[PDB]
This record gives sequence, structure tokens and C-alpha cells, in this order.
Amino acid sequence: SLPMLQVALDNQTMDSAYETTRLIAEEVDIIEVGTILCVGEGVRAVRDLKALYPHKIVLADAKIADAGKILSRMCFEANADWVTVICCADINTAKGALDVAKEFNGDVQIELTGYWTWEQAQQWRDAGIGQVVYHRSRDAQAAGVAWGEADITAIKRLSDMGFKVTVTGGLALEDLPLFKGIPIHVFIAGRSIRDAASPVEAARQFKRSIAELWG
Amino acid sequence: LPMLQVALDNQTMDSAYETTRLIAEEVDIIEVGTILCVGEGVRAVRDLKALYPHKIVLADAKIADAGKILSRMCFEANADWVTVICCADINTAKGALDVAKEFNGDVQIELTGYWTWEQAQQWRDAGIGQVVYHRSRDAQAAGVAWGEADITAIKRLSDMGFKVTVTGGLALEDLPLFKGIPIHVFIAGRSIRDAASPVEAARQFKRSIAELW
Ligand SMILES: [Mg+2]
Ligand SMILES: [Mg+2]
Repeated sequence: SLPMLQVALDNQTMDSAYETTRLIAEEVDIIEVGTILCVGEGVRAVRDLKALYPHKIVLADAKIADAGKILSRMCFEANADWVTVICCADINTAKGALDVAKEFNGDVQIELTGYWTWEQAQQWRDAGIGQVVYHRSRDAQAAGVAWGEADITAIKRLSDMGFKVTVTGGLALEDLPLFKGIPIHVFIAGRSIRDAASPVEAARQFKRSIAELWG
Repeated sequence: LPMLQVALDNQTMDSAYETTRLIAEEVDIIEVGTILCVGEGVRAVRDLKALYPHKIVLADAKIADAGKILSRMCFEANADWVTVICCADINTAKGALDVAKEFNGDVQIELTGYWTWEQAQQWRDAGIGQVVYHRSRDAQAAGVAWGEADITAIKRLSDMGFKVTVTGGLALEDLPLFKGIPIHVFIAGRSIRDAASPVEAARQFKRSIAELW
């Protein structure tokens, strides 16, 4: 099943985000309230986006580090479908977010933007976490860290463990072939869509490439 | 003396103000807790600094990536300090620190959940001078207590050159566990906000710190 496309709204205000969504809401599968937007506007961003686009999956990229129940409930009460929990969070923080998520028929992803270990990954699975976001840090990318062999190995291993894997971190259209033959769940594009000359055509290019590579 | 910080882990500004209107003058540091950062966004920082410009305002954003961008948003909103979560990429902590210096502020590494002594050395080499030794709320709720392993780890961090903040469901009675250590800040959230008398709770903390240090 083709990788889906997620747009990251890493905008500081709602109006900046809407300049993107008004173009591409019907060209992507998942609308993400990026961490930058969650911090810029708060959880109203999730509520307002879901109200605009109630037929789409809305993801609140809160990167919950602690207070799993309280922070997940705030996002779900704002009508989020999915929320993120950062990989270094205490295991009880993940479980607590998942418990709330289940009350709302939502889901939790673990955000792999840190150091983390294979034992922790097993803990996530036993806890009933079914999604991870394999994430090349924005700041690592800026310090010259490219997608490499080790990333492919790890993604495959996470998939083999039974996670649906999302891939993200400065993805460009030309990076998609690196991942061919792996059952990627979702590719996230932020800058490569929002900042394109034509965000609509950028999203359509990602979709065509995906349909070729995984078709 | 160790400073006293109140954590505003509220979902709305008006809820936070129920606490600050009682105790803003009784503490040294007013923290915009992560919960308030998510509830209201960075306006919480701007509003609270405008109200209490003579106090240190900490934005507990627990930055995980996009260090330069998220730190700048907090500092543009007049934060004094910001937190970066311990599993962030080292370039995230450096990014946030570089921005902090532009604004004459500072970064704290939030030690919630998993981290390593190797990473602690990395932070130090990066120029990070503050950490928050944090017993996770969810760990506390699963029965994790403070213990001697926590004291040993705090001393170790202190010896490495970090100014250490101590937090995680701290009660007045917990203060003597840390005697002898040059603790930079003690945070109280629930034990001040939710006390029968928040003013007495804050003054009792300050009194005990003055006794012990
Ligand atoms: Mg994101
Ligand atoms: Mg806090």
C-alpha cells in the first residue's frame, strides 16, 4: 500500500499555515500541526484545522515528553486524530498518551528525533504503540547530516518489528528513491511543499513519484 | 541560596493568573510550564513577562528539534530561559544556545526520561550551563520515588559544572535530601499551586531553603 503524504505546518501563526492549507489540503493525506505551530498558537491550531478539514487526518506534533495523559487529552479534546510522543519520554508517558488516544479513537506515534535504543523500541511495541516517525533532525540536516545506509537499516528493522514507519526531515523529491522497496507508511514534507513556487505542483510531484516507486 | 521557581502547568492564562496573583512576589522564577506552552502558545511567555518583568521567566518548551526557530520564538516573546529536552540532537541544543546568547538568555537541558553521561559531557562541551534534574510526573505516578541514586546523579552533574535545577513533585519535606549540594533552583508546581495556602507554601519553601543553605 502506497506511502501516504503528510504536510507539516511548521508555521508560527495560523494565517501563515492557511496560506499553505488553502492550496494543498486536498492534495495531501495528513495535515500536521507542526511543533512550531503548536508552540506559536497553542492547541487552538488543532481545533481550527480540524474544523476546516474534518474529513482529513489531523496530527498534533506535540512531541510529548512527560505528562502524557494531560497533554494528549488537551490535543484530543481539540479534535486531533494522532499525537506524537518523543522517544526519550518515560514509558509511562507513552502508555498514558495511548490510553487517552484510545478513548478518542485516535493514535500515538513515537517521534524518533533523539538518541534511542532497540530495547526502548521493544518497550513501545509491548505497550501497543504501532507507529514511529523516523526523523532526521532539522538541525542535524543543517550541520550536513545526509540520509544514509544506517537510516535504511534502522527503518527496515523498525518496520520488521511491526511499526508503521513515517519518514521525515528535509525530504526532497529526489530522496524518495532511497526508500524504494520498504513499506513506508507516510512521507512528511514541510519546506519542500510550503516553500515551493507552486505548493500544489510540489505535492502532486511527490504523489506521482510515490505512485511510480511503490506502484 | 537555591532560588524558588513556580511551575505554571495550567491550560489557560486565566488559570495561571489564579496562582500568580497570589505568589508572583514570593518566588524568583515564573515558569510557563509545557502544558501552558501547548495550551496558549508563546503568548503565555509574552504576557507573563509583561506582568512580572522583574522576575526570571522560563519557557518550558522542551525543545526537541528546530532549536534556533523555537528558541527564537520564545526569546522574541521575552523569555529569559528556555528548555531543550535531553534527547534532542546536539545541534538542537547548540542552535538554541546560540539564539539565547543573542537575547542574553540561557538554555536548560531538561533531563526527563532517558539520557546518558556521554550526552551530559557533550552539553558541557557545547557551553550548556544548566540542567533540570527531573523526576518524570508519569514515573512518579507509577510509584517512582526520589532516592540516593538521584542524589548521586545530581552531585555528579554539579561536579561537571552544571547549575542544577531539582523538580518532580517536590514537597517541602523533600528539601533535606539535597542538603550540601549547591542546587541552583528548586521547582514547585503542584505543592504551591494546589496548596490550601499558596502563599504559605511558597514562604515555607523559602524559609526551609534559607535554613538549609
Ligand atoms: Mg513535525
Ligand atoms: Mg515544567
